Amino acid sequence: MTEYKLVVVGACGVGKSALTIQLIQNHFVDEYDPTIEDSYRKQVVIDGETCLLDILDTAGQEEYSAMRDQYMRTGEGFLCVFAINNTKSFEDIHHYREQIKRVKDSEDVPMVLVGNKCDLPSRTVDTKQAQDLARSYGIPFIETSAKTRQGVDDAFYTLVREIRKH
Ligand SMILES: Nc1nc2c(ncn2[C@@H]2O[C@H](COP(=O)(O)OP(=O)(O)O)[C@@H](O)[C@H]2O)c(=O)[nH]1
Ligand SMILES: *CCC(=O)Nc1ncc2c(n1)CCN(Cc1ccccc1)C2
Ligand SMILES: *CCC(=O)Nc1ncc2c(n1)CCN(Cc1ccccc1)C2
Ligand SMILES: [Mg+2]
Repeated sequence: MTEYKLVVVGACGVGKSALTIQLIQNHFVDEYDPTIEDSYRKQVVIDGETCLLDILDTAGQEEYSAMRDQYMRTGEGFLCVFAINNTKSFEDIHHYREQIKRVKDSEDVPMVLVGNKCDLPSRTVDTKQAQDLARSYGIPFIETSAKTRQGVDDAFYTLVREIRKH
């Protein structure tokens, strides 16, 4: 069956691990070692087609450039994650997008902009600002909460749809 290699990227603390564990195991984790970079496989049905999701949960810049270039080359689609209560994490998105584009040597890479922690009242990044950034990239924007599950399946399935559309 078709396998989609998905990579979750974004600043430390945005909720990459929490989103991944919520997608895979259907539980919210209050803590997951921020330094651990692991991959997980799940069989799912997306738009009536049974497929394998192979998801790499990235740890960040504190590892060999050869490791980061390897997963950016192998990865078919990227979840670019920021937290809605962290403007610095939103400002960082363009850095992740740029690095993926360089490695893949392509102006058209399947990606989804994800604004996580949408359950938190203290928003510092508006939906409008995020939608404008995603529109300029020609990619979807989805707000998620790894805590409540809101938008979690939608964000990963939208990225699979972008790969199928590619
Ligand atoms: N309220 C809330 N907390 C979250 C959410 N996602 C992650 N967290 C918390 O934010 C912290 C960092 O999340 P983590 O998955 O480790 O981020 P990572 O460094 O991107 O992997 C942890 O304490 C998580 O429980 C979310 O959607 N809502
Ligand atoms: C907040 C995110 C964070 O601190 N991430 C993080 N910190 C330290 C490390 C890593 N991520 C990734 C793994 N390295 C160890 C390593 C492994 C192989 C090659 C070089 C470095 C530490
Ligand atoms: C994860 C994001 C999330 O929980 N969003 C969200 N939760 C509850 C509400 C809304 N979004 C929007 C609509 N209402 C609140 C509201 C906002 C503006 C005007 C009227 C009502 C519930
Ligand atoms: Mg993590």
